[PDB]
Amino acid sequence: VDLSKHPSGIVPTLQNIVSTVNLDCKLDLKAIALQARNAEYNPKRFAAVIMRIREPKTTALIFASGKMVCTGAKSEDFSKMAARKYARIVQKLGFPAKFKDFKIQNIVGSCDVKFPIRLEGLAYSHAAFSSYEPELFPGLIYRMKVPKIVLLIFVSGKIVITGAKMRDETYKAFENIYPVLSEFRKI
DNA sequence: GCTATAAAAGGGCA
DNA sequence: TGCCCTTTTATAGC
Repeated sequence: VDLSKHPSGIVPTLQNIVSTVNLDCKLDLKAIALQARNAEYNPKRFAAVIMRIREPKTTALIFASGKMVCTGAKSEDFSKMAARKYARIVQKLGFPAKFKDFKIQNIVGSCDVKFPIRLEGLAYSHAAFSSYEPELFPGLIYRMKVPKIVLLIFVSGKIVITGAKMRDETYKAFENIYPVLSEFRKI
C-alpha cells in the first residue's frame, strides 16, 4: 500500500456503490416486467421494476419517470458500467433511453485494523459523535463531521464506512478514525 | 434471519 | 407535507 496516501497502511475495500441516472423518457413498467426476463414488478409493494444483471453484479430500481437507481457494484466505474447496461436493455425494449445526470450517490467501504477496540471507552470520550447501545446493535455508530461520514466500529477491529459520494471521503474518514481506534485498543 | 448505517428513486397515507 | 417502504453491502449478536 502507498504509505503516502494511506498513512495507516490500510486501504478500505469498496463493497457497495449506489448510483442514479435519468433515462430521460417515460417508461411503462408493466410492459417492461412482461418483456424483460430478469425483471420483477410488484407496484403494490414498490413502484419500481427490479432488474438484475450478473456482470457487474448489480440490482436496478427502474421507475415510470425514467429515473433509475443502481446498487451492488464494487466500484464507481462498475456502477456506471452497470447503469449503462440497464439503460441499453431498456432501449432495446423500445424506449428512447438516454443517460442523463449519472451520479454516484453512496459508497460503502470496510476494513480491518486487526486489533480489538474498547467501544465503551471510545463512546465515552467521543460522545458527541458516538451512539453505542450494544444490547441493540453490537457496533458503535460514529457520525463523523469532517468528512460527514458514518462509521460502524466493532470490537473485533472490523470497520464499515458509509455515506461517501467520493472515494476520498471514505479514505479520509478512515484515516481520521485510525489514531482514535488505536487510542482505544482493547488490551 | 433480524438489530443498525448510508444513499437514491416515487406511491401511499396519515 | 413528509415517513415508510424497496434494494444493496460490509459488520456482529440476537
